[PDB]
Amino acid sequence: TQQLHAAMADTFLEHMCRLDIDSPPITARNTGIICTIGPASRSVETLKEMIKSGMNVARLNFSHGTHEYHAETIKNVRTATESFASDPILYRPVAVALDTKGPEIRTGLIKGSGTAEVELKKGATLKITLDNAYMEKCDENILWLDYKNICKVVEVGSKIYVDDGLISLQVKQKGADFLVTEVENGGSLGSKKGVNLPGAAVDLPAVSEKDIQDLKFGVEQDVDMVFASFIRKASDVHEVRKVLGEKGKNIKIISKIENHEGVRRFDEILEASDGIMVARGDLGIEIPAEKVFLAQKMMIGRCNRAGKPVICATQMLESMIKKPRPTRAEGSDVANAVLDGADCIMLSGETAKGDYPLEAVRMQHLIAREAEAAIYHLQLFEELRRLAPITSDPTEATAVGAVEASFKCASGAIIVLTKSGRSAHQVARYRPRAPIIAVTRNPQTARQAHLYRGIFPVLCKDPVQEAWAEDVDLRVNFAMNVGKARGFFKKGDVVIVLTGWRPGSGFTNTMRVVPVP
Amino acid sequence: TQQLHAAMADTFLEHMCRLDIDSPPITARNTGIICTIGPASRSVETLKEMIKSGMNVARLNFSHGTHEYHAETIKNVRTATESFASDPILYRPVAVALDTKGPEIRTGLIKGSGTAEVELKKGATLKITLDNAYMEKCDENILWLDYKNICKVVEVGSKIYVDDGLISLQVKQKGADFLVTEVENGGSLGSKKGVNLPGAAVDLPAVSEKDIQDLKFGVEQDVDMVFASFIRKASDVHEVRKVLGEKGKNIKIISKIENHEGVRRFDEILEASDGIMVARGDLGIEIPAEKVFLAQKMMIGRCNRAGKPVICATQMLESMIKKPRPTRAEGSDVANAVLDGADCIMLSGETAKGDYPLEAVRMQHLIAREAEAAIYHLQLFEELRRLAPITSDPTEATAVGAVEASFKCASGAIIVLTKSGRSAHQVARYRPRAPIIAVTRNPQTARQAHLYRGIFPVLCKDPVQEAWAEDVDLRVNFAMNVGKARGFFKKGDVVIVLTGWRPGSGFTNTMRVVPVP
Amino acid sequence: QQLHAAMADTFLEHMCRLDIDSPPITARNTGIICTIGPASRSVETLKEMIKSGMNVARLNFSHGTHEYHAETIKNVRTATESFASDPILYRPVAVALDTKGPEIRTGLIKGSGTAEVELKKGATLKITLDNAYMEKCDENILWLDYKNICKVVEVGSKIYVDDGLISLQVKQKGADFLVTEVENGGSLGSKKGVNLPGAAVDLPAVSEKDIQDLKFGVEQDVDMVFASFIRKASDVHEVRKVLGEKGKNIKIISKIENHEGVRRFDEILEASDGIMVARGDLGIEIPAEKVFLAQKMMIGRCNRAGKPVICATQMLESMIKKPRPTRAEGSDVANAVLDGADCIMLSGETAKGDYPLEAVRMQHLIAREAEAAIYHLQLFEELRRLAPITSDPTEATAVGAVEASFKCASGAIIVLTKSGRSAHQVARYRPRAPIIAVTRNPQTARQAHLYRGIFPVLCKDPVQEAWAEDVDLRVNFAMNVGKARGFFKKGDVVIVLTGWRPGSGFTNTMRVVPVP
Ligand SMILES: O=P(O)(O)OC[C@H]1O[C@](O)(COP(=O)(O)O)[C@@H](O)[C@@H]1O
Ligand SMILES: [K+]
Ligand SMILES: [K+]
Ligand SMILES: [K+]
Ligand SMILES: [Mg+2]
Ligand SMILES: [Mg+2]
Ligand SMILES: [Mg+2]
Repeated sequence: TQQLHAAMADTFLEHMCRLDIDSPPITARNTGIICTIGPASRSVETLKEMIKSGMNVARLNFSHGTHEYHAETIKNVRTATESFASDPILYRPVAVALDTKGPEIRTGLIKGSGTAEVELKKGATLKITLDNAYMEKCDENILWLDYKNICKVVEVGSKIYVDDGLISLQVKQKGADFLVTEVENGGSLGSKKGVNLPGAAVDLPAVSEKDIQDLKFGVEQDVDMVFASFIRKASDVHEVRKVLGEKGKNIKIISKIENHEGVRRFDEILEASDGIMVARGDLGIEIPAEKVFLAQKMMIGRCNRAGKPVICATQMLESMIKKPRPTRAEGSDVANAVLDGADCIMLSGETAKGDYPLEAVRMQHLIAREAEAAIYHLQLFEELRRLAPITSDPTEATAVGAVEASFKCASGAIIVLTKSGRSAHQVARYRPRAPIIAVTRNPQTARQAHLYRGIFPVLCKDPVQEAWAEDVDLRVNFAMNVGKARGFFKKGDVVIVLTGWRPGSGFTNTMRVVPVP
Repeated sequence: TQQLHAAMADTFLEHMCRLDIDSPPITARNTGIICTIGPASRSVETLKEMIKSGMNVARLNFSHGTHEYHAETIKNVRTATESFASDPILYRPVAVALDTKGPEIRTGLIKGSGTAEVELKKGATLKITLDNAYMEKCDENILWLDYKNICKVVEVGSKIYVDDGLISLQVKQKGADFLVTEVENGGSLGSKKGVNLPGAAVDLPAVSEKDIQDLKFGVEQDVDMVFASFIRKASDVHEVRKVLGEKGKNIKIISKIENHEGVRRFDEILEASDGIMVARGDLGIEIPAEKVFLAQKMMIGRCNRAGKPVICATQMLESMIKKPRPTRAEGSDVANAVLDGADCIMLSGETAKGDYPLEAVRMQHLIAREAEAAIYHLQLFEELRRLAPITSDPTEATAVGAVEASFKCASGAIIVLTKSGRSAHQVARYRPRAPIIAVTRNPQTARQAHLYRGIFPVLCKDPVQEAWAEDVDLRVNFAMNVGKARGFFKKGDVVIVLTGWRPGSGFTNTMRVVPVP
Repeated sequence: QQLHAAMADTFLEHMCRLDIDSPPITARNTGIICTIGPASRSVETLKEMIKSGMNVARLNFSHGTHEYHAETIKNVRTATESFASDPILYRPVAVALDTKGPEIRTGLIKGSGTAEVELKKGATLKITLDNAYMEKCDENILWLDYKNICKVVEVGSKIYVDDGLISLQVKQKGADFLVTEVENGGSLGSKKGVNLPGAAVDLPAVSEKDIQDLKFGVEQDVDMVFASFIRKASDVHEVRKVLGEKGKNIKIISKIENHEGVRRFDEILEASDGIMVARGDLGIEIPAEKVFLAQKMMIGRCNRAGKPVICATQMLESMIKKPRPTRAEGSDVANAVLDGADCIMLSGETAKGDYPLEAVRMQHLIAREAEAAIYHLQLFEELRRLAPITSDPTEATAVGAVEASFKCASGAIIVLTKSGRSAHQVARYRPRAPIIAVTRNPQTARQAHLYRGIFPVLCKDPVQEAWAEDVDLRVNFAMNVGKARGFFKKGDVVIVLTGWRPGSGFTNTMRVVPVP
């Protein structure tokens, strides 16, 4: 079970050789799953099913849709989520996340001559305009764009990419408010398609006027986190902080790395941010596709060092938009992202618009769980302690002790009482085998807990009933019942418990090794 | 260059964190590239371009096509390959590989049409027959199959999969020579589509009468290797050995692992075989898709221990059958396969029938080269020596010494004179950074060299000098010119040279550290 | 404490980073065992020896009467309890009984016990068992304890006397005599120990005398037993039985002094509570060049098993006559600590030498330096990695604490323990920080000295009814000890191990706590 044979080896290579397909994993799955919501998944009925299939976070893409639209999506997410609230043992919190539009460039709409896509051929000419007369009249000869200053920041010989890095154009003649291009590799062109300009100093702000309105709207709507698009530098993260302000100060900022500058200035940005997203969609166009995996693994590694959450994002199961089963490359991708050490994995189109949203969620669930069993915990934990800077913070030291104690007795779980979430985050960064049941009365820290690997948030709805000693015992026992119910352990099993010496954040300092009643 | 900063770190995690997208790789690419040939790549003109793009091995799929068809494909491969033979410094050998049909189950034809198709809907009924009356009369109601004993080895409630696991059927009623099934997830059904029956003891032989004819044909046609389908056990590998016989005794057998039994009995099989293919297509249907990555990494690891070649096979760039650029998951897949430690990577539909065969080959080239730079050579080599069993074979000991010496002086290459190929294979298993230029007069060992990572085969066409001392020097200098031409090193650089004390296989025992003239 | 040295990624880089100008911490973890005799028997010097660092007092029952030893114990306890008025500064001191064992000794030379005879290379020497000569030994005739010597010794066999310094070759076997040629000679004294390597000596591991002494040890309330010449687990079991239920808490340390003992070491370690690497006899019984191998093997296996190991004999011989040790001797002590010994021992150096206090102080000083020089990351890492997964909560709590101690660089690990086991379990994982073991049981306080890094601390206060405040009282007592002995200051961070209720076996609670 869980490949305990594999994780005993003295070398990576021997660990690899000892991997076993007939060794099933544990029922707990630690890597969080972020699902983009859209047409295919917006209904309360399928949201309920998606929660059941494994969805932990719901992503709202503000590159599309109105504030009215998104408001209703949130409504439904919360309806479906709270539909399970009657049984607080089985209730899974579900976070809400706002992805910004950012400084993205998009095309206009095509004619609507018979079929509203247009074939672009290799060698053909294509004139790009900014003339608003053509913004809903695009075709094989004329194409309109969002970006006003495109002519100022693009040379002759520059490359332009129109959709998901599939269409490529070379600029032959710069104009005042137009361009003439040759189609390099073509294909069919749809409407409102994202445009990339690698190796060009685009002057669009990381936080537009629209982006501000949306962020302010996010604060209003009580979102849990923000996925900030096209973060180039720490200054950009600071703008987002300010816009959220004091009302939205507890909202986590996850900076999306989508471009070359972002990768270059990554450390700067990680420090300013609460977390990171490896946004491969734009990244794989903005830099050479072959270099993405390097950027991915670098960022995941540095995030794991820093103890901040990292998300692996785009095209993890593209195939499944149209098919009920993913490719072999796609199964590989998910598994490796978990092994790289990602806290969360994401689905966008696969769940926003595809034909098989539930299968895709379930598949991510299944692979992540397998991949987690395949992790070489001795080498990882060992390397993480060894890189952990000696400090006299008692929470920090208690966390490491617990994780260490968890391996030693092969605990069924690490139970952690936490108000702000931080006590559980601190256990998570040292990456235990066992699941971290984070008990809390704060429903926001419960939802935000999903960002960190291995935390199963658990919302105590019981009142602060008795004296703080029995209030702890109540909360511990609640977690104890959760674990028994969800199948993490049985009566008689051994379990690690983290508590404080008194109420309030910052006072966690007590580890107990306790049998399950 | 080559991420020499990354490979200096003391931990895997610090190595990861030190990965750099702005550190370009070396011009040498070590992982071999195997391309399946078909309609899109059969022409001599595109074969020439594919050789130039990076193709090292040409795969012939004997699950389709006649002996006459394949004979002509081989003809063209050899035409295109020998088209570069005029300049033996720049001539790249190109191997020919025969993939067997194996014990595969296929459907019949729909309406006498090769490509007409029928919609199968979720919930609908579908009757499966073995009655040969329907073998070219398949439709939404009746479907014919190859497999005679299907009814004997399948239960009610069993699952049946058609077309790369995309169609799924549940058996509701077993008959004598028929079955009644409910379509679980549907789609459109074409002709001669492969069928899988996971969790079923299928009794078809690993080597059919057709398979024998094809193998005998392979010997006739002078193929370099055999990819044996659906190898369940060592006994099966032995059957293939015997059929090749004494005439085909130098033909390498690569066992394809495509099923559960094959994985269970993998050690058995690796020992009997010259190499292994991780055939994910059938494997990912025959076992749960989530478990493939485990099977992949296990097999690659054990192959690297044993020093035998391993190939990562199917759907590595599926997207690129229809698109000029791959998904993010697909770039990830290739890179990780190289990092896992695969000797070769493969393309199937991507080059046999897709719209972008050349782009796909080039992409594999590019990623493999990047991934190779990202390898943590100190930990890998260190783990491989440490696992290398003390033995008094001088070739073995000389190989390790050379690799070790290569790292120590950061050699531009390891030059190896080899007749059978084995001396170069022995250097390859210890995985040097530097490329292995294998000089040989035997054009078969030159072609077969592509199976092992980091070997650049080089065919000496010059005649044998009588003074075996100058015959060595001639051959060494030839390699020296190759390396200078292909940009592996310059005059003044340092280089490792492996020679024997006399002519014949088995006498390599001499390592020299030599400056490039 | 060489925190620079213990950060390196290789042993070799760790070595290269060693620094003589980096001073150690005031805590010294390796226990010090001192043999008592003429030079150290007085209450006045015992007090000074306690102050110099003595943790255990060894009583050698190969010499002296029960009356003699009874008085030694009396004095040890007098001197020890002389500091009892201040329980913060009171250091427990254990009493240990080393058995005579199956040892062979010569007789006396003339009507004067302490006269000597020159034995010369090449000369003949007749060995008798005839009791007529037992006080009439000389250069021509020599008497022995061992009755069956003639039955278990060949012609050409080698016989050794006086710590292997005299060697004899047997030329002619007799019925109750032997004729030998002196190989390398020297002067021969009285009642000198004899060794017969490569000979199946049939003396029992537990003689009639040994039984009387063990029973006497139980009577006198000794803390541990150093059992001589243990050849096998069966021998350890005999000693267990003789101690019986009255002496069941007395720890048995098996002394490995011979070839069979090393051969059957695992067997013996399992049966025993601890081990002594008794190099004196061992280095004669096996080739002297192989001792270091036996030493390091045994220390390693003991550290794996989590049982105490003692490095014993001739660690500072030089200092019997001189105020300063040799360079080889300083090296020996340091390496024994680095090998991983829980305790180091002095026999002659303190039993009869001219400089007992200097010798104790020197062992103190070197041990402390050597402890600072330990590569804790590699050691702890290797010990966890070899620690067998188990659902015992004490075990898991111990490892967690040690791990937590490194993480916050704690000033100490405080452990409340009744039987001692909770503290022993922290010790086996070898923290940098000192383990302050609080206990009301004065025997477990004394026996705590066997394990490295445990500073035993005897709570004399009575039991509070509210077990919660009784814990807090005991924790605060340790807190004051540490402040007094200079292990930490107010504001420092400290690990605390407690139970959920009274009794042995219920330790399961680790708290990271600031010093008040
Ligand atoms: O170390 P030991 O002998 O197993 O005893 C540990 C015991 O000490 C305590 O922490 C304190 O209680 P006591 O006063 O009974 O020693 C217990 O809770 C625990 O069971
Ligand atoms: K967006
Ligand atoms: K085939
Ligand atoms: K003795
Ligand atoms: Mg984007
Ligand atoms: Mg197949
Ligand atoms: Mg002795």
